Amino acid sequence: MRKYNGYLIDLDGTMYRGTERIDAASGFIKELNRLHIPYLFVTNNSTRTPEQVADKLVSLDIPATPEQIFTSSMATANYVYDLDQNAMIYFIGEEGLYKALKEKGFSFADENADVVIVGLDREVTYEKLAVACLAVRNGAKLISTNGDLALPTERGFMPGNGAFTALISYSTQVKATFVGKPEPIIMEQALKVLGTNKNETIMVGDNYDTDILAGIRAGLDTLLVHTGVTTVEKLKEYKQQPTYSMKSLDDWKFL
Repeated sequence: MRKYNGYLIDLDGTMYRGTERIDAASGFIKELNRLHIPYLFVTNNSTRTPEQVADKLVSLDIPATPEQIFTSSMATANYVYDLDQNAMIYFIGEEGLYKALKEKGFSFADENADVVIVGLDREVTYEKLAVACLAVRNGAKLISTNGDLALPTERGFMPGNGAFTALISYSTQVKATFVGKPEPIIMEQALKVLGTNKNETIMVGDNYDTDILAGIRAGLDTLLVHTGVTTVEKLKEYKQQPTYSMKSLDDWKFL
């Protein structure tokens, strides 16, 4: 009789920034667990494995298993697989995306690949990018895991996944299909894994532009936390608003 019987919890934005927010997330997730409400965590992150992420969450007293961690690289693999499980894949990426593809049993190829998947690779090279371009010009579909142009690090803002996709897209004059937030594809793929119905599922996050917009676009109800007077006002000016806006996870009632 709950309106919401499945929860997609965002891992990104500033959801877990500082001790108060961590404790709020711990209390919230533990309550979901107590009520036996299924949930999945969703992230664009491509530098950590499901196992690493779950291990970190548990260390923060936020209950999670590796199977509850769902990334944009997993969504990408899964989406492609359902469309053609016999496609030969060329990818640019790291262990996370490689693992997601491995799990789907793909065959891999270079210049005659059927699908080119672009993810972040912090050891990318001219030749790796060139093979992507040649495969696209040989008719490969062009898919990008995420769209981020820059990535904040210790050193500053480094080149992001989306910047590499722009290079390939410009060179080849082919537009990419993007999977990760703020696109809806990641959220449809997450719904598949979570198993609940779209109209009985809610996405919870605290960033609108990148994160909650994905849920909105995917046709899910959304809870945006960590809002204030000014941000609520601002979103009322946009085409789409979150379903609910609150100060804290502590304020959510399990409707």
